[PDB]
Amino acid sequence: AECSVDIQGNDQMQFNTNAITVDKSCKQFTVNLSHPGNLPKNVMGHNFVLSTAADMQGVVTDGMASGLDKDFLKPDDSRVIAQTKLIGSGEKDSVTFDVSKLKEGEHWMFFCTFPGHSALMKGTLTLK
Ligand SMILES: [Cu+]
Repeated sequence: AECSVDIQGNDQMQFNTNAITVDKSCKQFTVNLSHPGNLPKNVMGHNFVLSTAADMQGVVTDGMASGLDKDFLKPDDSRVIAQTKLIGSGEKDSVTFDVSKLKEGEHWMFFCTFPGHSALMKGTLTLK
């Protein structure tokens, strides 16, 4: 592939990767998220959520208060660069966003906002 990445989150509360790079040549970048586990999304749900390193704690916290039916995401949360839905076993979702949204010199994290998962399910995205 190119200007896309495949990410898996499993039954062990892990992303398969902790670091993503995006080609500064890309206008747009795609994240394809899957869940190769057997647990359902209300006990081991995963989403792919991207923000700067410094907004990460805020988005996680309010994502928790927004609740399962809202994908553990605050609706139209302005800190969120890109988000998928919350998925569980056997499910998938992709998200495409404008690379232009990565300003140069910022630092970005991706993570799951299912309560508790970010302690393990987090990783770095960087502009390549
Ligand atoms: Cu998760």
